[PDB]
Amino acid sequence: MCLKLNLLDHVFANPFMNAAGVLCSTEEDLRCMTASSSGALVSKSCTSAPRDGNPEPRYMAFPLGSINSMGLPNLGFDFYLKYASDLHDYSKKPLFLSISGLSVEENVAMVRRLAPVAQEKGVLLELNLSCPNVPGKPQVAYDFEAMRTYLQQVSLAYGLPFGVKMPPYFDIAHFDTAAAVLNEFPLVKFVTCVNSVGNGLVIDAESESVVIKPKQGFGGLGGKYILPTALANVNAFYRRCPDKLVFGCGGVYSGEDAFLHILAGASMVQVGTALQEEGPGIFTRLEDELLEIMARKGYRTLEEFRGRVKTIE
Amino acid sequence: MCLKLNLLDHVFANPFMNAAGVLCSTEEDLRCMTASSSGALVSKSCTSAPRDGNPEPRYMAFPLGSINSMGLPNLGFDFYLKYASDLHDYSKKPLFLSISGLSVEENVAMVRRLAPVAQEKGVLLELNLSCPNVPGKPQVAYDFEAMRTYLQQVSLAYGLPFGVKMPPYFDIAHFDTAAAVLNEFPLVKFVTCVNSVGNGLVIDAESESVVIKPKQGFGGLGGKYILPTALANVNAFYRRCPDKLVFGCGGVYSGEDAFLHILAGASMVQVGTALQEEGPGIFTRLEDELLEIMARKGYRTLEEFRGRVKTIE
Ligand SMILES: Cc1cc2nc3c(=O)[nH]c(=O)nc-3n(C[C@H](O)[C@H](O)[C@H](O)COP(=O)(O)O)c2cc1C
Ligand SMILES: Cc1cc2nc3c(=O)[nH]c(=O)nc-3n(C[C@H](O)[C@H](O)[C@H](O)COP(=O)(O)O)c2cc1C
Ligand SMILES: O=C(O)c1[nH]c(=O)[nH]c(=O)c1CCc1cccc(Cl)c1
Ligand SMILES: O=C(O)c1[nH]c(=O)[nH]c(=O)c1CCc1cccc(Cl)c1
Repeated sequence: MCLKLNLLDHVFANPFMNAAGVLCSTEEDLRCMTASSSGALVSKSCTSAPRDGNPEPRYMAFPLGSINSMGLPNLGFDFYLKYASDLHDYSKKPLFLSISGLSVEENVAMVRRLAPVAQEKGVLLELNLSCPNVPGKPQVAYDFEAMRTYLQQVSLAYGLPFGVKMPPYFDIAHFDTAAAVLNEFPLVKFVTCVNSVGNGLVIDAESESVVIKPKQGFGGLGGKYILPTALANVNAFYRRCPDKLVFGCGGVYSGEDAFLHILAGASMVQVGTALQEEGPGIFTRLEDELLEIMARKGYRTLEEFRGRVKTIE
Repeated sequence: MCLKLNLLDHVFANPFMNAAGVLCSTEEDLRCMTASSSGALVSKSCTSAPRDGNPEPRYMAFPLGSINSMGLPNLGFDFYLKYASDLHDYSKKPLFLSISGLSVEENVAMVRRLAPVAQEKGVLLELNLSCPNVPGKPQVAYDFEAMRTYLQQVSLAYGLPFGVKMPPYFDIAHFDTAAAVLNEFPLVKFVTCVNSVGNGLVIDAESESVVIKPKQGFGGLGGKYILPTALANVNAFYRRCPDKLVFGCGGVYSGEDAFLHILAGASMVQVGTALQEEGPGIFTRLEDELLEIMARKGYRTLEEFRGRVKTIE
């Protein structure tokens, strides 16, 4: 019994990977994720130029999850591209590269350069549709016309199958509109649901203070807080995008959590907060625990139950 | 050292009250809330006509919170207006009446008839804007033009101070726009943040099934899941609406949780899920717990620390 699967013309030993931004910023990080038992890895969302990010403290974790306002610190696109083209050992597992330019033109410039490497080496693109706040306009994935422009421009520039990292939605009309946008683009072959739940606020009762420095303490939430939100977004897009894969992210700490994401529709399962907190050991645990639940249920494959969450009649 | 507040021309023994929908649908429920140690109570959001609501199961609770798609079951406006006009004992505590018409005209019809009772008896209106409008459009408060129309029409029809119940927002642009809309309406004297986090999905691993019947298992989340989201919305509206009160709702299980809401800016503090699960005894516990945190810190009144959350550097 093994968890190997095939997606996007690649073979995966198991459905687990890191979530973008966690354990994936530096060469050291990417080597550590490669050496882990994860089925794949994704690089830190990048910009054309390197970024320092926001002042520290910018990430904190707690028993129920995490809050962050990192500010997109990254080593820049040239580094990640080099890692993809020269350094990654593809014999060990697939690599996804996350891009998050601050305008459409920046995304286009990056993807034009990634394309040949994607062709030659098989690196996969995850386009992050979330960015630092600009006063006066919403995040791109929350502005449907902007989203359509980004996907039109990236599709043209890139020309090859890619995926999109989505923020959570909370309204059924929004799910319908967003999915319809995504389904206009045949090159969008996977959708990753979800990014952090935006602009939460954690306060420490003893100090009477917020816990992160940027944005007056406001930052995205991950971990246990967000599992039902994540499951709902996975399932909503799984139902609406039958010609795409859905990758689940949010609130995975256990094989059971992964099992729920898969039941909701997830093909790959990404781990953020829990990986940040436990380290890359977590992947062997998650695999063991998912296999144990499959065995207790009599499931031999992921396909037997992916998307098969039951509704009440 | 005391929990007393004086706001909206009423006196409150303490800041605690039920959240709309919990322990407030029937005369029995309102009598129970009145007999409790809470500082106030709110009646179940109503429509002009009585509603049975959605099929059961439609609420479920778990260690980290709750999910619901109740479908607005209620006894109809005339019953809650009779309770306000004829049955409530205002010498025990203040009463809020929540309305949640399914169109602007239904809201207008109710408020026109509420107004004389509000003027004579002092019942306070909470208008629910985290509510459906046209199916396939977002809920009212996620549609800023609709929201503006509702507030214009209700301000004209009612002509007295009222408050609004808001869904959570997740994007700074939304906080900015929503607050700006609210600030167009001088009669909006309080803003209650937040309603449930919309369209989550809880799945039970053993049965491989969603846990509520309506909407294929999708429903609004309350409880421990949503505290940091609640705190963020309280503080965001507190900062942006300096001429209004903010009432906090979401994730209150303890005096400490309430202290965080108040630090964020809350005047009143509403209790949903935890009240549903524990019952009205919770209010003595929350009062004792909040008084003990105040004693330890040397605070004598709520105003000493309301809105006084600290930011970093
Ligand atoms: C420290 C930190 C940095 C992150 N950076 C990014 C990023 O660069 N790109 C991205 O798509 N998401 C990023 N995220 C979001 C995560 O990929 C993931 O969507 C989110 O944390 C929810 O998953 P979780 O509940 O497992 O943490 C970041 C998350 C954290 C905690
Ligand atoms: C069973 C149930 C019914 C509710 N009905 C309403 C309602 O009629 N009107 C409304 O404004 N909010 C309603 N809500 C939302 C709550 O008032 C509250 O905003 C939400 O549950 C978050 O608070 P909590 O974390 O304390 O549960 C309901 C919540 C629950 C759990
Ligand atoms: O680097 C980040 O702060 C980050 N954190 C996340 O949880 N998700 C992300 O996608 C990112 C990068 C993009 C981004 C999104 C929103 C705010 C900021 Cl400061 C940065
Ligand atoms: O009665 C409800 O489902 C409900 N539940 C909540 O958590 N908050 C609410 O504001 C309400 C009432 C509004 C509402 C929400 C969803 C469907 C319908 Cl028909 C009406």
